[PDB]
Amino acid sequence: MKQYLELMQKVLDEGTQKNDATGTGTLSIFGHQMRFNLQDGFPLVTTKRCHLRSIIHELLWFLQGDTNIAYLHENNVTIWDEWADENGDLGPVYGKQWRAWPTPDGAHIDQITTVLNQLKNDPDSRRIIVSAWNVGELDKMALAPCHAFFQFYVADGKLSCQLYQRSCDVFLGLPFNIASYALLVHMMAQQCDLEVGDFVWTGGDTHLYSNHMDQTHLQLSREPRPLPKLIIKRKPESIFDYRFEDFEIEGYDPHPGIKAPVA
Amino acid sequence: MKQYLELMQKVLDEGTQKNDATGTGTLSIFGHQMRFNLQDGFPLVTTKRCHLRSIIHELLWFLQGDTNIAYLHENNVTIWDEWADENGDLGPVYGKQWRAWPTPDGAHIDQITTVLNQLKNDPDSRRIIVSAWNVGELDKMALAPCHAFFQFYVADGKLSCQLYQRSCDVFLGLPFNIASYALLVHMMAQQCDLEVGDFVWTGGDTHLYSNHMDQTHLQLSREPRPLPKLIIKRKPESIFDYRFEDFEIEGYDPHPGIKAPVA
Ligand SMILES: CN(C)c1cccc2c(S(=O)(=O)N[C@@H](Cc3ccc(OS(=O)(=O)c4cccc5c(N(C)C)cccc45)cc3)C(=O)O)cccc12
Ligand SMILES: CN(C)c1cccc2c(S(=O)(=O)N[C@@H](Cc3ccc(OS(=O)(=O)c4cccc5c(N(C)C)cccc45)cc3)C(=O)O)cccc12
Ligand SMILES: O=c1ccn([C@H]2C[C@H](O)[C@@H](COP(=O)(O)O)O2)c(=O)[nH]1
Ligand SMILES: O=c1ccn([C@H]2C[C@H](O)[C@@H](COP(=O)(O)O)O2)c(=O)[nH]1
Repeated sequence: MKQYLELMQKVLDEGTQKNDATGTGTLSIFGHQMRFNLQDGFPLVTTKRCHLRSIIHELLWFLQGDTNIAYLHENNVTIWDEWADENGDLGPVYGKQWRAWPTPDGAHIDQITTVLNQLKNDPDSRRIIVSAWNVGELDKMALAPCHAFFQFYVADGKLSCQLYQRSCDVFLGLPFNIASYALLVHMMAQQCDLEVGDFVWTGGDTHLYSNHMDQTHLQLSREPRPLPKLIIKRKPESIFDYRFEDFEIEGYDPHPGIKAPVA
Repeated sequence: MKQYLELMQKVLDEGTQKNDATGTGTLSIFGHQMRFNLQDGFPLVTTKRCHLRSIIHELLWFLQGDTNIAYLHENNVTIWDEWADENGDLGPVYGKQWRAWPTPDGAHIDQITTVLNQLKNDPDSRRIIVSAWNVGELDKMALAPCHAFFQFYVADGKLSCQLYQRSCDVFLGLPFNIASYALLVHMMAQQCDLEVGDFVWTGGDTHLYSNHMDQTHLQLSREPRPLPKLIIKRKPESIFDYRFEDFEIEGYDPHPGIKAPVA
């Protein structure tokens, strides 16, 4: 996509070189923002084929609020395999914070439901927020949340959402991160009978790993194509009752997938 | 400032109208970002006279971690007056979260010290973050945190910082908000022996109140002047030992102050 390729070019032209944790080395910039009008089409990178199978299951898994990978293994989604323990546990990562942020008074806070109610009852609120950055539980998580916090906004019947991503692997992670949240906006919008607004992506340490440079150049030499369109097959009784099969993207005609090694 | 006026112009040109609670209307956009290279000068708007007296005291107050306004009263700082209770308490706002975020256990996390240590001993970390958005204690705070989250970054020996502000009164609040965080970056940088980098401001619901239109047109008609320079008279022994008198600003030659009613 236009903004995605501009970001890659910028990291290339203005990034600072580092040698890092493990010594991979990256080119990085700090602070960036992109905007996706969801009505223009689903923001799935066309300059390299990307599949959402794993992303969808993962998102449904986040919404259930469970952090054990049992569900993911049932559907052959290995995204979190590398960090789960022998019991398949991950600690209080995303889903747990999203659905049951522990309130020391004994109970927990369901941020997804709070936000649902705010969007329906008080859509002008300037604090319709979901945070996964639970400082007091970071030490118990298998990984520190990268997509740390998101906020919703409503104007003229359109639902917008801004995500703050503290760290971003532009080549490997970013295409999936955009699709995940674009998907969530659509689901939220549907559950509130609102149209879809903008997905605003904001990043902190935004980088390209050195061993992704050939792949990056290859991708930069390709032309973005029309964006696919997202189709939701039914309106579940709630944001918590969607199923993998409810989603389908049409009109997706990407350039060939590009394989690359993870960091 | 150039960046500041562009945002004000943008909200005026592209912002959506909203007449809601009580009637106080606003023109707002969602999602914005701007960057201030602190080496270019201290980012205090020049198109209207702004004072840092209250901001400096408030920052020092945040850093002490005390949320009782006694210190603010002793210094004739009225910022929180309207919100403190009979005993002058505000609940677990900013200061409390920064210095002692309550852990589920029977513990407290000092985010400021954590960040100091990361910057000194692991500057390339991609999770050098301070968050005031403690979901579990939100209902106990006098006001929901506006400048909710900030992240640091280091490149070529320069300290950068990005703030996520969920809600922003562009005319009245933003000038002080930029100055506060710019100041913290200078203090943090001094304490960690680094030069100053960029202060990146990222906003969520960014608005201009309807009753600030005359002031806005007036300020938009003024040309920005050279940025002033912050002077820190001595290097304290720690980020928690700064004093009001340590700070000075030179070369500040602003346009006349513009008075305006607060919502
Ligand atoms: C976005 N996330 C969280 C995902 C993570 C892992 C696999 C994913 C797959 S997949 O199972 O199909 N695998 C990919 C290759 C891949 C590898 C890592 C990666 O994740 S990342 O870019 O965010 C990424 C890059 C570098 C380091 C990562 C790290 N650290 C701590 C080692 C932890 C978590 C993610 C990391 C993204 C994609 C493939 O098409 O073959 C599909 C969709 C998303 C995936
Ligand atoms: C949070 N910060 C930015 C501040 C808040 C209050 C007073 C401040 C002063 S001062 O003591 O010198 N007073 C100003 C007038 C004023 C009033 C509110 C305001 O705050 S704001 O633009 O962020 C602002 C605008 C609109 C609503 C606010 C709201 N609510 C819940 C009604 C709660 C908190 C802030 C609000 C900013 C300026 C003056 O010179 O007279 C100096 C510096 C910072 C102050
Ligand atoms: O959904 C994700 C999860 C992780 N990251 C990448 C960013 C970093 O390159 C790496 C995480 O490493 P740290 O920032 O935690 O060091 O994974 C993403 O881009 N997207
Ligand atoms: O330091 C601050 C504190 C508040 N606000 C403004 C944003 C809103 O106009 C108002 C807070 O209102 P809510 O977003 O909470 O409704 O004060 C700022 O701009 N800066």
